Amino acid sequence: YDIQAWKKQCEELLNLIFQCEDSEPFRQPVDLLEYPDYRDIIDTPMDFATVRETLEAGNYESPMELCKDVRLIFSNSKAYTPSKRSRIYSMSLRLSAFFEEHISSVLSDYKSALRFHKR
Ligand SMILES: c1ccc(Cn2ccnc2)cc1
Repeated sequence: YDIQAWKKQCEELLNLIFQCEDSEPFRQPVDLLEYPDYRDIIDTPMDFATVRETLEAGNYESPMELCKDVRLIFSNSKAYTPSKRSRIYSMSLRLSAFFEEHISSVLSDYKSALRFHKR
């Protein structure tokens, strides 16, 4: 029933993601010199360094808001890929499965703690 516990749980999960080789393409914003038409296709760029800085600034109120930005990293990968078989897209699908496996208990514990506070 700790309403604040999600923040350190999300810091530790970001640490595991940065250590994962599959996160390499997603650790910084997409480079617009490497991909000159990027912003014609992607309206809201997102990356793991931006999510980590947003958390450390105190600019997420819940783990649901963090989860929405991490899912945007993966939906941007799917929208930019030329093929469902591409290397960077295949890295995003494995990292998405790993993220979803670990975030479900963070979300459940937070929502349970808020229900207990309002009982
Ligand atoms: C597939 C999916 C996405 C991209 C763009 N991009 C490059 C690095 N991280 C994302 C390239 C190919």
